Amino acid sequence: LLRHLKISKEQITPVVLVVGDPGRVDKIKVVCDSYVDLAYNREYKSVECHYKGQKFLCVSHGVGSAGCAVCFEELCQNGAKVIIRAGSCGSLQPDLIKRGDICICNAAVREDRVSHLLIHGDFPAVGDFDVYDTLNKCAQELNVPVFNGISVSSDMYYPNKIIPSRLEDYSKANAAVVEMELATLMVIGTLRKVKTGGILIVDGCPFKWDEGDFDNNLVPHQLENMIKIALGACAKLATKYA
Amino acid sequence: LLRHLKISKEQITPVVLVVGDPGRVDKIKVVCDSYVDLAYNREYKSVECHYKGQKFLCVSHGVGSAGCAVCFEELCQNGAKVIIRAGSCGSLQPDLIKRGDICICNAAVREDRVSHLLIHGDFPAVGDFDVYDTLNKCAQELNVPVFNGISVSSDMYYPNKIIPSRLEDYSKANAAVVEMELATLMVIGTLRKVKTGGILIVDGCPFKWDEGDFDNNLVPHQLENMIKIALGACAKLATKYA
Amino acid sequence: LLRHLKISKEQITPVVLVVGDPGRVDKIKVVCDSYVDLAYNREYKSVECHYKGQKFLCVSHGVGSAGCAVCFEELCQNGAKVIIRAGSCGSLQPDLIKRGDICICNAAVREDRVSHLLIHGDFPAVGDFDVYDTLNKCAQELNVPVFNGISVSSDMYYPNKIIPSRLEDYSKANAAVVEMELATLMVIGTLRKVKTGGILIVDGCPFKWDEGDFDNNLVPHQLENMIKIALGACAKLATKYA
Amino acid sequence: LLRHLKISKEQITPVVLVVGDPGRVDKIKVVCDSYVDLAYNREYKSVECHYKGQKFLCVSHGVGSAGCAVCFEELCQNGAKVIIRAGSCGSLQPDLIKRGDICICNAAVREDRVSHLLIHGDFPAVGDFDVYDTLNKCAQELNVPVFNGISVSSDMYYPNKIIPSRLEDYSKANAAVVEMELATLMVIGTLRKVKTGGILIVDGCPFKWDEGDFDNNLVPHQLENMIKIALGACAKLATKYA
Amino acid sequence: LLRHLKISKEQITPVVLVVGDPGRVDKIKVVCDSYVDLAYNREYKSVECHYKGQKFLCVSHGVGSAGCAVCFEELCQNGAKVIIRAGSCGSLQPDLIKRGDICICNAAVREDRVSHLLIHGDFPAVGDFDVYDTLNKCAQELNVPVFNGISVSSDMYYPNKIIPSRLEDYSKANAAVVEMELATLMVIGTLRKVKTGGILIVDGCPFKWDEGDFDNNLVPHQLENMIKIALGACAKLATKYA
Amino acid sequence: LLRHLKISKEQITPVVLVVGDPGRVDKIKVVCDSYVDLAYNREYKSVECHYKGQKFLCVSHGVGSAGCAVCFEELCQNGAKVIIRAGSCGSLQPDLIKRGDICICNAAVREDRVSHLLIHGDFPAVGDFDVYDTLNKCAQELNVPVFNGISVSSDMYYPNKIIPSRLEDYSKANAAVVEMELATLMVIGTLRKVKTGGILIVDGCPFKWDEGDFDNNLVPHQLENMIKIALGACAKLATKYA
Ligand SMILES: C=C[C@H]1CN2CC[C@H]1C[C@H]2[C@H](O)c1ccnc2ccc(OC)cc12
Ligand SMILES: C=C[C@H]1CN2CC[C@H]1C[C@H]2[C@H](O)c1ccnc2ccc(OC)cc12
Ligand SMILES: C=C[C@H]1CN2CC[C@H]1C[C@H]2[C@H](O)c1ccnc2ccc(OC)cc12
Ligand SMILES: C=C[C@H]1CN2CC[C@H]1C[C@H]2[C@H](O)c1ccnc2ccc(OC)cc12
Ligand SMILES: C=C[C@H]1CN2CC[C@H]1C[C@H]2[C@H](O)c1ccnc2ccc(OC)cc12
Ligand SMILES: C=C[C@H]1CN2CC[C@H]1C[C@H]2[C@H](O)c1ccnc2ccc(OC)cc12
Repeated sequence: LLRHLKISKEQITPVVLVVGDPGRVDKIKVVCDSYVDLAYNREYKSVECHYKGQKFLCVSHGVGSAGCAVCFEELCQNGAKVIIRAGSCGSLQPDLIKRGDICICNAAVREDRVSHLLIHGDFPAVGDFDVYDTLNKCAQELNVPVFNGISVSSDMYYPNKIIPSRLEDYSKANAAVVEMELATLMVIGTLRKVKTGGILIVDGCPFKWDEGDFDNNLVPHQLENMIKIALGACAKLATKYA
Repeated sequence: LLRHLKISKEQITPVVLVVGDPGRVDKIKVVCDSYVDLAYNREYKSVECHYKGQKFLCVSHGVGSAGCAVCFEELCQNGAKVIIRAGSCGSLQPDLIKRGDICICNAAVREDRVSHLLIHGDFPAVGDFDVYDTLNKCAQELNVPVFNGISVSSDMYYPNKIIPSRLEDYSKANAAVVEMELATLMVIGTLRKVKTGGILIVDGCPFKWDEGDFDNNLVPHQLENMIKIALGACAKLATKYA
Repeated sequence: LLRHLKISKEQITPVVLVVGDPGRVDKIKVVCDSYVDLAYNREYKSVECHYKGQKFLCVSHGVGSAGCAVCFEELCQNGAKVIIRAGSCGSLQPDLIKRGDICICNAAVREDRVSHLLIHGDFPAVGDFDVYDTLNKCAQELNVPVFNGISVSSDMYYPNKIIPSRLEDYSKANAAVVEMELATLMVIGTLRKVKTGGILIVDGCPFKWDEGDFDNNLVPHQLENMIKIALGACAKLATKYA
Repeated sequence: LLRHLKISKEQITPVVLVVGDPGRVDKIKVVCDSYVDLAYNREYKSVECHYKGQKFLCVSHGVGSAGCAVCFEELCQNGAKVIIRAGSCGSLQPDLIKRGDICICNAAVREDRVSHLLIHGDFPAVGDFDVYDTLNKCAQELNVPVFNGISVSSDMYYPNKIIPSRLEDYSKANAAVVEMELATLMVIGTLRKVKTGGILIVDGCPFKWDEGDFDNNLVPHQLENMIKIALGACAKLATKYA
Repeated sequence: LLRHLKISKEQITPVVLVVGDPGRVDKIKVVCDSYVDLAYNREYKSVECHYKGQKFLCVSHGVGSAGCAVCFEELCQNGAKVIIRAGSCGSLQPDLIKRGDICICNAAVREDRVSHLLIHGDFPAVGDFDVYDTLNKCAQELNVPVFNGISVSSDMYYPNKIIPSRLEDYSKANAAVVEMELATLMVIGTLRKVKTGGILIVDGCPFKWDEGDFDNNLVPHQLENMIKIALGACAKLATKYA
Repeated sequence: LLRHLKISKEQITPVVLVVGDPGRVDKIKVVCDSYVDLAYNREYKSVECHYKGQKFLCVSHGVGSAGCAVCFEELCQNGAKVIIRAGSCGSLQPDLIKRGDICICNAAVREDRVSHLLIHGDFPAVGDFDVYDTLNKCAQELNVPVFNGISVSSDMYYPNKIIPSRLEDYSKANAAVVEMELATLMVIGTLRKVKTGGILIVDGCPFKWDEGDFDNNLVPHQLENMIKIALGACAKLATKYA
């Protein structure tokens, strides 16, 4: 079995959907055509999903870059060819990107440490074009409007008052949203020859937390739509390996 | 309630025992005199422990620095005065520190990113003396031999072959062991005026993974002893606030 | 007029093709349907191209990031909406990417300085999806095989023997090719809300310069094909603004 | 003889008290039971102290990290097992830590360069627990109140107005005091398997130098008390090797 | 021939005058006693100048550090012993250094990337004394007042509003002027055992661009004087090798 | 009085000769025409020298950058206009620069920390031309051969085996010699509008310490010659202010 995911090597499928919360895996599996529970160790919950005639895993990665890298590395080392992250994020453009909007991301800010322990900082955190295109084409089929943009993947959720957060700089640089894992996924994927992407639902705006605008309200219909897009994309991408 | 731990603010006790695996919380609570299950959200499982006449929380932090910082910040922001981490680690001194040995750590290598987003790199990751002394005195009472030393807290579990891992440098520098969260705990604690410490059980040696010497075997009697020391210390420290 | 390009502000078109060598501008204009010479100052030669019913500039940027940034900034500040770089590059994968092969790049290594004087290093150098897709679809129409991949954009052409070149690290990281300007273009474009891309012809392999495998032979038919793809893409993208 | 200290190798004792000013060595020796003058070269004055039945050296290190490292390295290379620094420092918490207060430090900010030329910045500057405990227990025996905390060891005494001093950041981070050598001592000690500590007398507050609150007044009774604590600790620690 | 300069190796003279603009080479050659056009490739224009009985090349380097390094390396690799840059620059001391003033520079700020890819940042960008002395003595002979000082060689011409430009810091540090290539020249020269210098004409002040005080007016008589000084110096230095 | 030098402000002369060892001040004063002892505090010994009709101070700075900066700042803040350092150094070119050779330095490697706490790393550590010229012209008058070159000013005297020393890199970069203070002097001088220089006697070669080639033998006649050159230069420079 995989060292920490505890799934057997034979159970790794070419396409894998990753999400942060183990609870979310259980909410996703029930919208599929069927599923098989595989393993649950620590924050890493794994389920084989069957959807639109195809088979792909759904696996939880936990909160944050160092914990997710364990997950991503084990998947890449054991046969995953495509990894899509579906997650939540905060808006960095509060005039234009609002609660419940959906972002399909192509690139990310490497505000982690593990990516830098693997490759020099100059190297880009970028997703695969094809995966990105597939996500966007599924959103278009379902008539679900989306945003595209760069995510800031930051290891600091709660800022302090000594070293300024770089969020406002990145907003000024036209980064769309903020989350905690996509850059890490993208860099590990490039290093390991695994295609990656990301789709995110907006939940709040960090620049408006002092007015209670937190990440505490996933708009249920929007969340459903994102999950449909994510599952759709997985199934289409899975067709090529099947 | 706490934003992500989902425990009420009134339920935060002055002493908190933190561990990585939510499963471990359930294995610890049953050795206490009694417990009350509080919350379980994502990888964060919280239980109020009653032991030796005192009351303290036990909370899981997940794998890795960015995820644990969410936990630690919420505890520090909402009344925790003392936080002890009990965890596993890898030996960096394989001639002297073997499987199942126990290390009580006073300081850590800041091979994360969140600590650096809070305070300049020059700042030390150090535990509180008193907590460290309390842990050591509990180990002495129970006649459990221990090691003391510095932990390397690294965000990279799986190294690649491009950028060398710094583990061998840190071994040469006399770091004892390697894990993934203690530096983060220590720096947040200093910033927030919360006393911190760490006790760790050795599980393998990264320098001998090519010969199967992994972190996959917690020596059961040694693990029990460490948990007894950790609970003992918590109860003693809790007496001062009670 | 533009401060250093010396073209009038009214002459900036929404799509601009950029190339390094002022000589190349003169070789490109003659394959268009017609052209108007605009300005030539320093290494910056500007010509208005007419191709497939559309109008776009072709402008030389010179060798290297700091010099090209002057060009790119003036174009972005004065109305350019899309900038495609067509250039030469060296292979970083000599088993697979050979002389005369064509690469359509989506992202780049920021081994410059100007990008870092504009935005933190963690920020990705990424092209626009749409531009990348347009280039690839033009190559497919013309039946011209291409490679896709990340470019290392390095400010050092001639390495010395004291500080190792990072080319081999980036090859190991799966970077495809090496050139000198694309990262700079990409970052300025993101900062300025200008869509960017890159198409490159392989000319040699730096890892085989000790055996004379230099950047001194642009395969003439391959160069023609790349230029056709680049012009094709420009014309298609120009249609949206016209 | 030692290369720069000029003391013979046979004269190095297991415990060594270090101080900045060669003049201070002469003021310390006369409070001991007896002494033997050993060497005086450059700013490095060495005297063998006899106190409470034990024998330990007292050696001056000069002002600043690079000069003190020469001293510390020679002592560590030639048999020193324990090194305590006794020095002066500035308050970083002027509401709570006043002129003449005494701080027993456990850790330090590495705002030097030599420590970084020996080991990566992430590594902590931490003292030995036992030494720290011994100092604190001697202060308690003598009924001398003390502070405990982190020292900022900075190579810049006189700030200029271009690059902000980091003192206010470190004050906000709960650093207690500022001096110039302790981090250097601590890191060399960890690297060389030598136990280290630090005791410091407060002399001024850098944040109030514009109002004349300089380091120009060592409160004589407080200085005596600190020196008594330092000598006491040395003698107790020396007992273990004797 | 030289790889990118396209001049033959036999045509490299011991002294070389370098300038940014290929147009400037043509304006310089006509003030010499005679000249021979050698090559023009990309932005690199080369002419053999005959002046005061001596022979030296004049070669254009283009805008910016990465492009100029190609030029400088090829000259240093193929026999150049002395390289003087004559260029334009911006004032960083607008009270004292005005439009058209002439600066003979001895050292430079390394705000590039190629110098850092060749040697650690701590290493100084410094010119040769002798070259500097020769320039100053030629200015004195011709009765042309000059300034001496440090140049900031920055790869960013157009600053943005996210990361502050360091120009004001360097002004406060007593840097005289700003340009884009001298540091690069100086470091390559030291690495290659080639003597270097720099003479610059002031054209504007970046701190007053918001009031139109741009680099768009080379005072014609002052420019003539600088070029006379530069040619004078070249001829004197050339005498030693002839 | 000066805060730490303890000399009165009225006693600061426009030219100051600085040396590391307080003992050396006493050996220099006796070769002057006469002297007046001024102050001796810590490692800082100050004497007013009278030589060739002029008056200048000689002041000891101690070992290392952070300690010397206190000295240099106080001199620059209180009227010093010219500061020459005379010191010892190690050869980085053992084939060409031998024991007892004399180097007159124009620039330095900033391998300290205080310079970086005052100004960005890109800024050069360079001496004043005039001072350098004066030193060289005094050596020529006295028929004393000298070397000129860049000094590596490093805060680490005793390297360890974890992080490689940069000495060999700097040797390859054509640095001549190694010492511990000149860069610091040069940067403080530029910041404070004080002219600086450096003259150094070679004592050993760090690359040959494993064969006993230490800094433990100042060739007495060569040392005399250097001191004569240094005093000569001071007197000439002092004439301009007198
Ligand atoms: C327990 C942690 C959770 C908190 N937020 C939702 C999912 C988990 C990670 C995080 C997310 O990255 C995110 C969403 C929305 N707004 C955010 C704002 C800031 C941010 O900083 C890293 C992360 C945000
Ligand atoms: C799913 C992750 C787990 C893997 N190891 C056990 C607990 C979790 C974190 C990690 C631990 O830090 C650790 C223990 C033992 N040897 C290790 C060796 C290397 C190491 O690198 C960060 C971490 C080690
Ligand atoms: C005068 C400079 C030219 C030299 N090469 C061709 C175009 C200009 C820039 C460079 C190009 O980036 C490139 C092409 C092919 N192989 C290369 C290998 C190394 C490289 O390093 C920056 C650049 C390469
Ligand atoms: C000649 C130098 C002396 C000056 N101060 C007293 C002892 C020597 C070092 C320094 C000390 O670290 C110190 C004490 C008190 N207040 C300080 C404030 C600032 C500081 O910055 C490094 C050092 C301070
Ligand atoms: C096309 C580029 C040109 C623009 N300026 C004149 C010559 C070329 C380079 C630059 C010069 O370095 C310079 C001169 C005057 N003022 C300047 C102000 C700022 C500056 O920033 C690098 C460069 C300046
Ligand atoms: C107590 C310290 C002394 C030791 N050496 C002589 C004077 C003082 C400083 C040092 C000098 O910088 C120096 C001279 C000769 N060879 C050296 C080799 C290495 C070096 O590293 C900083 C310094 C050297």
